[PDB]
Amino acid sequence: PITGLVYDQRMMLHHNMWDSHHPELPQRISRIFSRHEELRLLSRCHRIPARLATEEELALCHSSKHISIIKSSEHMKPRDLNRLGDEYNSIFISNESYTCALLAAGSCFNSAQAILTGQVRNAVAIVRPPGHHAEKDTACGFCFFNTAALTARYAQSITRESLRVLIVDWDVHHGNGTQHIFEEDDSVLYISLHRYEDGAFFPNSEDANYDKVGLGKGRGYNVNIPWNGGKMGDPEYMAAFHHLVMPIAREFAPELVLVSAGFDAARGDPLGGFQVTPEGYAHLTHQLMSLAAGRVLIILEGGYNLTSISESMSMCTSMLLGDSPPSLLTPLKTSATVSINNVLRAHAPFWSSLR
Ligand SMILES: O=C(/C=C/C#Cc1cccc(NS(=O)(=O)c2ccccc2)c1)NO
Ligand SMILES: [K+]
Ligand SMILES: [K+]
Ligand SMILES: [Zn+2]
Repeated sequence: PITGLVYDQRMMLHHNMWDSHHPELPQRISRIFSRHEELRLLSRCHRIPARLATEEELALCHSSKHISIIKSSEHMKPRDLNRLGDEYNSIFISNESYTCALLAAGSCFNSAQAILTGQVRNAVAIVRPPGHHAEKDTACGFCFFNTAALTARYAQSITRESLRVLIVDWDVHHGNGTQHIFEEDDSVLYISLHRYEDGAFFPNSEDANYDKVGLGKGRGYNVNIPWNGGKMGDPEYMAAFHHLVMPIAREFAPELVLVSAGFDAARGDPLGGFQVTPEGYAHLTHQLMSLAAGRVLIILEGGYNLTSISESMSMCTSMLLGDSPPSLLTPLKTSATVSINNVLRAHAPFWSSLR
């Protein structure tokens, strides 16, 4: 039918009390929402309500210890908040943090439900804190709970356990948590494009490399597309979709598509250093829309240039609403060609469409 949108101002309450210029800013989501309104995209959408995730829903991917620890931060005074934050890789916590993480997850569940119950065809979730770095047992890189991973499981819980869910993660950073959660799982195809730099780029693990293809029955169902050697843009991203993402995805025949949609590969992003354009993101989205009968949920992850993320995510919602793709390239950077050839060599034994 239509396009769903979920957004809740309360998720702005998560904040960094010791550094109010930390790039994971509250107004990330409010700038995005504002922009959807200015471009008249908001009123074309069906407003999906936000909700808290339950602790039972969190246990779909996370350990009870981790849930309890993060939940306990709710009552901590600043000294202990800071102490708990420092126990993870790149985490700040405020008393509202846990609530905001629950809201982000819950928001996505409701959206996935609207899709799967046929209330909407596709949807956007303007949410924070992000999630794809979060592991089963720990918080990481601004992420408390793995929103995307939880949503895949939630979708499976209201349809069937083996429901084919594709997760495309085009945030500039590798989704270590998402990869790990489904690494042995053939029901969830994880595809991530990320800056790698041989382990120099956050989160600095060889897990992000192209030769990590999955374990056990999940072998082949984890696809890393690692970038090395500086700036990449629309041509590199269109190529990777063309040669890898779409052919593998079609072959997987997903019943639902989740996008971990960080916009930190955007032109202008201070952490990403890439130059994917709003138009670029629109085309990526428009391609994914051809999958799973159009059942596509776009979930905000990273992205720290307020204008860039506002422009890029708006363009994605434009495509979900069915607007025509904007016009678009250039020869690939040589290392991007190597990256793609590497992935192709690594996944050709698992996907006939690559042969
Ligand atoms: O988007 C993401 C996460 C991005 C990140 C990061 C990171 C990790 C370690 C060090 C720094 N240094 S900093 O300048 O970006 C900085 C960061 C935060 C506060 C102050 C300075 C950044 N995942 O999808
Ligand atoms: K990624
Ligand atoms: K997998
Ligand atoms: Zn990121």
